[PDB]
Amino acid sequence: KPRIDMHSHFFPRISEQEAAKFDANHAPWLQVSAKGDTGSIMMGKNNFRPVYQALWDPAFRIEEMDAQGVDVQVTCATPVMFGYTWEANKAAQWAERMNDFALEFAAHNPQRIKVLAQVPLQDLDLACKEASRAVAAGHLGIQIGNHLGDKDLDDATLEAFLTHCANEDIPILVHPWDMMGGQRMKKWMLPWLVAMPAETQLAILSLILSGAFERIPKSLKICFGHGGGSFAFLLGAVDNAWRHRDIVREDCPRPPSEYVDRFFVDSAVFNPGALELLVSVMGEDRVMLGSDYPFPLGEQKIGGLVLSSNLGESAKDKIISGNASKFFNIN
Amino acid sequence: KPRIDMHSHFFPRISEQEAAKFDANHAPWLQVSAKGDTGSIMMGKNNFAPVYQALWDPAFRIEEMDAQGVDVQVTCATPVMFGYTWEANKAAQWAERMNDFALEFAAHNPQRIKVLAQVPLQDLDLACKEASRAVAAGHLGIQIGNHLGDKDLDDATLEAFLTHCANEDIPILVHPWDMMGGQRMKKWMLPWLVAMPAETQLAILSLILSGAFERIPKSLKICFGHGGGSFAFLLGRVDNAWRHRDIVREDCPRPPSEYVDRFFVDSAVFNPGALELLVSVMGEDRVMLGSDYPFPLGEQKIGGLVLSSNLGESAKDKIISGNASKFFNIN
Ligand SMILES: [Mg+2]
Ligand SMILES: [Zn+2]
Ligand SMILES: [Zn+2]
Repeated sequence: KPRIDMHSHFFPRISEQEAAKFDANHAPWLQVSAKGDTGSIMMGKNNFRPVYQALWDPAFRIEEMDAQGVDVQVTCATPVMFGYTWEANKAAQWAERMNDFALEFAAHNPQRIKVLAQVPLQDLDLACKEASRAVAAGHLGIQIGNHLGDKDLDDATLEAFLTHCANEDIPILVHPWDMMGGQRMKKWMLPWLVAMPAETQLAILSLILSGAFERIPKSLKICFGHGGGSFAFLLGAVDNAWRHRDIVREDCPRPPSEYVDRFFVDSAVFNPGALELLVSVMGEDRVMLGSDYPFPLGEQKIGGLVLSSNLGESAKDKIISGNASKFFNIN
Repeated sequence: KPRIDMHSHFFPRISEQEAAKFDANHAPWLQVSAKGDTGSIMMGKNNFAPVYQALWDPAFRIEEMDAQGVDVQVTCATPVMFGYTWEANKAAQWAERMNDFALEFAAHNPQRIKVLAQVPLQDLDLACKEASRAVAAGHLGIQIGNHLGDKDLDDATLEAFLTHCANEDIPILVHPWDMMGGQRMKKWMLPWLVAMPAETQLAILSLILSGAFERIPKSLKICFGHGGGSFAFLLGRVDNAWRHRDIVREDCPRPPSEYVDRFFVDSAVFNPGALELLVSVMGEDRVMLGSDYPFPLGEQKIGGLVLSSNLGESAKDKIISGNASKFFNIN
């Protein structure tokens, strides 16, 4: 009966000089403060984001998992580490380094800390090879971003990557990143509050409305971060549009709502009413507890929303433990 | 029991020659064949959008307004005719003609057909003037886009406009508009399924998080089309960000969910569970029935979702009739 948190991030102890070998301007590295409890992710000499010790220190993180009652945590790259815009070979070298750091991180306690790998998604062949290598080395799966430039998950290269993972039984976490919006939402974390949930919805609907689920084998295990964004709530509008407009029907032979049996979401929706709607749509078997630890906005009391919701008790057990154990093959 | 549909659209019987004298390539106009059961919207010479014989032709619309149960319908400009792109004075002239066209459309039966006006929002002074003129001419309020051609949608200019309307007791309908994802979302009406609900959420949160509601008189009567987009579902996440991040509180002194009393939304969410959540969040007094008639993706059975819901009887009557009666002053 382990409590499993399946959505968390880490960041490796990369030096500025090491990151500079890759890209002096866009390779992230970690600056740690003099007393070592806090620090910053950096890009070149630029500050990118304030972080604290649990992000990079596995001993310290374990102490916090104990205090939250978390038995097993699955953790993966912070998305700034993805490097999807880099030259493909350099990005492949980088993913392999990051993936080794991840394994070093988990080696502190591989029974309680599990890792997912990143891949150089901009090159299909290298991405597939790294997926297979990383999992063979001990990763439980892969986390990828939800798009590559103007390429959404319906794109043939991404669908091909997902098919490779399906065929090799490699679970996938899709994480929103590099949000759309452009110039008009700089303040008040609007990209996180508006663009992020729409990115995730868009990734899900791209697979659905392109007919990708008809082509990708049922063995694919794929989870979308952050509750599937606004997917669950806007699904009604999607089924209606499918029903009453031909161009929505063109590549998708069944009503969109039925494809919920082909994917998973985590539970980070920050409201009991929202979570009850999510589970209504997805089913209790397809929602997994995820917290976004250890980021500032990443659930204070992990599992707290799920326990306080009016969901049935067996649903609560599935979401907290059952579904993730099966999805990531955690014994 | 009355039945008021406050979300619908019309397009005037403009000719090719009239539109050309504004802009022969950018001023939309209506082409009806010979047998007047079909018709089509043109942008110049090219075809913009095929269209139903109810968008124009009020007599037909009344027949369809009797077919369901719609006693009164509020109708307003198709977004195509906004001209927010155009030069200010030419847009001022254009909104004038469109608004007069509107009254002439409602002239068929002013008791059952009410109109809202459009304004030249790219110029504050001209916008206020047309808002005032159009209302004194019989318009029940104003429809604006959440946006402005291809624009950044939060500033003091439009805050200025909202205050004018509140002090003149002119109701406002905010209507989602030209999408954000640029070169993405080319297929399956993804712009309407993803970007539009996100645009509406963005309009709402930009008001809230800018602290605009702290300086706009409480007399403001404002409503957001299509359920407020994904606002209701994602409000948990927005409250979480406000509570845990300094930059989200910079200009907004109360939690964001506190401001639901400063605005209204329509009920167009096409799903029972989504409607219940929307109602839980906004209150029975702040949701109004709207159908998006006569567009293909409008509600098939106008009011069907609300009526077949498990909401209170008082709730059903406010949503279906009471709230709009008060909002638009309709008897
Ligand atoms: Mg392309
Ligand atoms: Zn995350
Ligand atoms: Zn509309």
